This record gives sequence, structure tokens and C-alpha cells, in this order.
Amino acid sequence: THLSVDTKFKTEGMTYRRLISMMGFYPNMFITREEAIRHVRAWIGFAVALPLQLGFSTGVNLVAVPGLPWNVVRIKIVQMLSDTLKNLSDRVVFVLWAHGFELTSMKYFVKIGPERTCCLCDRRATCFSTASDTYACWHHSIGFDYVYNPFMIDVQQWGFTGNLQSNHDLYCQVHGNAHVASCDAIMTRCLAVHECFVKRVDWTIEYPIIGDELKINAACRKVQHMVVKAALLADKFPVLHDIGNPKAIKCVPQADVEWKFYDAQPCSDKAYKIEELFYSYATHSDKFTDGVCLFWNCNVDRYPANSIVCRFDTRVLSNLNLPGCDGGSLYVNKHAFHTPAFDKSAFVNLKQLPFFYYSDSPCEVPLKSATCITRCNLGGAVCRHHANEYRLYLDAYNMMISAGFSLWVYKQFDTYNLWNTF
Ligand SMILES: Cc1c(S(=O)(=O)N2CCc3[nH]ncc3C2)cc(C(=O)NCc2c(F)ccc3occc23)n1C
Ligand SMILES: Nc1ncnc2c1ncn2[C@@H]1O[C@H](CSCC[C@H](N)C(=O)O)[C@@H](O)[C@H]1O
Ligand SMILES: [Zn+2]
Ligand SMILES: [Zn+2]
Ligand SMILES: [Zn+2]
Repeated sequence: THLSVDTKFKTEGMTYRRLISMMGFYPNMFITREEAIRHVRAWIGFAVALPLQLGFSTGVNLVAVPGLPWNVVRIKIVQMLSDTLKNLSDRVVFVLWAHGFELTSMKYFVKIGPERTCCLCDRRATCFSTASDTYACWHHSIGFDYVYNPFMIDVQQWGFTGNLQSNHDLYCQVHGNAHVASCDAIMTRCLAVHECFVKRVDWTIEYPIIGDELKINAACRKVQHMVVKAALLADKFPVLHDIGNPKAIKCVPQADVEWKFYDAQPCSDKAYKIEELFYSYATHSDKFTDGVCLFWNCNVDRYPANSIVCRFDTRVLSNLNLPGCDGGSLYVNKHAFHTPAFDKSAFVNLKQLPFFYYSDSPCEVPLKSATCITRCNLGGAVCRHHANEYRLYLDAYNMMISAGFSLWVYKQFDTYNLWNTF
């Protein structure tokens, strides 16, 4: 269920019931680690540095004075949160490294109470207007001055000796402490992301559809089938090493090849078919010498020369792609996939895969393309079926590239060998 307000609160930075009274006030504003993970799209780092500097993981800094007026500050906060979260989440989770002072400040821009709905839609209310005594979601908050029923978590309560700086810098070299509140907010959210996502994928947690997930995923799998099918025809590899496949599902089930599975974290139910292995170039550059390695979004330090690779570019701006640890990003599409920083040095043994369509299937505005590898294109004019399938494939390839995925292949790959298959 929820985080019982009885639960003790480690005071080195007492219970939650006590703490809420001290702060100046949905059984609890604080939620479990498990619930925070489910609502990762809602995470906003929050820190405070007598005029107060308010800092958020969006890099925004606001100063209020008893700076700027509180009535102006509280409007800017609702606007910023509404803008950041309206397409991501139905809520906000403030991510804290709790020093005491940030919890004190919430009374000035936060209101709590029972769960309520937007005056304009069926969505849960995230904002309140003192001026009109009305409740809004993130989409309908244009006037509004108070954050309504925000959730929060203190990362210190997960058992960290040392300060924020020392623990953040253990796993991340990308966020330097320029002595301001936003930098602490950024570092704190980074640390929480490290603790919750970097170690492994949680297959059991699924995230709602918020954009083009289904089309992106369908297109990626079409391209995966085409490319691995094509490579196996072209170079006739006796064995495929599928590195980072924890479910033991072949993308080409018909393929005449020995299909070997590996993963750092194989699913229990298929572990019998999958070798536990953590691939690093430094520890396996002399291994998997036979056949071809498939790294379908298996984001290792460096790929060996005999690879087929799909990799997501962490720099891509998308509602699916959240800021991550150490130049990486957290790609939330069905599940949450922490991705290491896109680094070109990883692809040094490979080349970019060129576009093509290949079909050995039976034949059935005329198409003139060297990239349509079909029986009919070999003989002058392309058949209506293969011309149609070509256009559907080009659509899928374009969907995959715009979604931020890139394709790499062993340097000796060529479509010449696919022309020979006819
Ligand atoms: C968006 C997505 C990807 S990804 O595009 O490869 N990726 C995102 C980018 C990224 N960054 N760091 C890791 C990843 C993985 C994989 C899956 C998935 O659910 N995979 C289960 C799965 C297997 F694990 C194995 C075979 C299988 O066939 C059919 C499903 C299946 N999803 C929903
Ligand atoms: N260095 C590494 N060596 C082996 N497996 C790794 C790895 N880094 C990540 N993984 C595994 O890579 C997978 C990425 S998600 C699943 C991707 C899979 N190829 C697909 O088509 O869906 C996870 O199962 C993860 O445990
Ligand atoms: Zn609304
Ligand atoms: Zn960081
Ligand atoms: Zn044809």
C-alpha cells in the first residue's frame, strides 16, 4: 500500500507524522522507494540554500525575500512544473536530500488536502488558485499560484553515510557543484536515478503510454528482423551471440543458425537458456570470435568487430527520454532503461549500417531504387507487393531514426552478397 506516517525518519539530516506538523500542516506526502520508481516521470529534484534561494533539477533558480515576491515566486513554480510535467505525469515527486530548510519552505508554495479533480477535466488536481478557490491539473493551471498534493522522498532515508556531494560523485562525473540550490537538486535526482535504475532493468514495472511508444517499438522490431535476417543470408554465420537478451526470444525464429543468449540479468523463467555474462571489451575482446554478436540496445563500453548493434542516442529530446546519471539518460518506454552516454569511441571497430529493403518472398508510380533488393528489381521493374512493403519499411526505418536509434555493423557487411541470394 502506502508509507505509514508511523515510520521513523532518520534525523541526521521522530516519524513522518511529526515531520509534517513541523513543516506547517493521500495518507502521507512521503512515498516509498517502490512508489517513487513507478512515478519516475514525476521526479523534480528540490533543494534550498532571510531571503531563500529555491532550486530545481530543471536548472531553474528563484530567490524570494521577506530577490522576488513570494506571490510571484509561487506563480513561476506552478508554471515551470506545469510546463515540465503536463505530458509526463499526473503528479510531481520532489526528490530531496533533506537538510530541514527545504521542508520548511514548502508551506509558502504547497497546499495539501484530500485527492481532488481539475475544474476543467477528469485529471487529478496538481494546482490550486487562492484567487478563485479552484483546482487544476498541469494542463489547466494557467493562473494558478499553489502546488496541490505534491509527493516527495528523502534520498538520505535510503541509508547514505557522507554528504550529497561525496555520494553523487561516486557514480557521476558530469554534475559539478557550482555552489547553488539547482546543482544540489540536479545531483540529488541523479543519485536517486543511480540507486533506482542503473544496476538492472525491473521487468515487472511497466509505464503508461504517453507518446508514440507502440509505433516506435513496432518499427524497431521490423528493422531488427530485416537487418539480422539480411546479415545471416549475406555472411552465412554458423553462430549468433545475442548479448543482452534476458527472455531468450530470437528476432528471426526461422534462421538456420545456432542462436546463443547472454545477459547480465537473465529472467528466472528462461535462465536455463541464457548465460549470465557482463560484457566489457577489456574482459571479452578475445571472446565470441566465431559467427556474429547481436547487441540490440546492449550498451557496452566498446563493441567487437563482428557485431550488429542498435544504440539509442541519449542526447535525443523526447517525453520518453529523461535526464540520467553520468551523461546517460533514463529512456522510459514500456519499462525504464538507464542508457549510458552516447560515445562514438564505442563504434570504432564498426561502420554505420546503410539503408536497404531485402525480400526473398514471392513477387505480386514506378520505383527506381538501388536499395530495393528484390527478385523483380534485379529484372528491370519492381512488383506492386515489394514496392508497397518497401515504402512501409522506409516509413519504419525513418520512425526508428527520428526516435533516436542508430544502426552499426561489422566493416565487411555489403548488400552485394544479398544480390547473390536470388
Ligand atoms: C523500448 C524497448 C526496448 S529497446 O528499444 O531495445 N531499449 C530501449 C533503449 C535502451 N537503452 N538501454 C536499454 C534499452 C532497451 C526493449 C524493450 C523490451 O521490452 N524488450 C523485452 C524483450 C527482450 F528483452 C528480448 C526479446 C524481446 O522480444 C520482444 C520483446 C523483447 N522495450 C520495451
Ligand atoms: N554489459 C552488459 N553485458 C550484458 N548484458 C548487458 C550489459 N548491459 C546491459 N545488459 C543487458 O541488456 C539488456 C538491455 S534491455 C533488453 C534489450 C534486448 N536486446 C531487446 O531486444 O529487447 C538488459 O537485459 C541488461 O541486463
Ligand atoms: Zn485539467
Ligand atoms: Zn550527476
Ligand atoms: Zn517483387
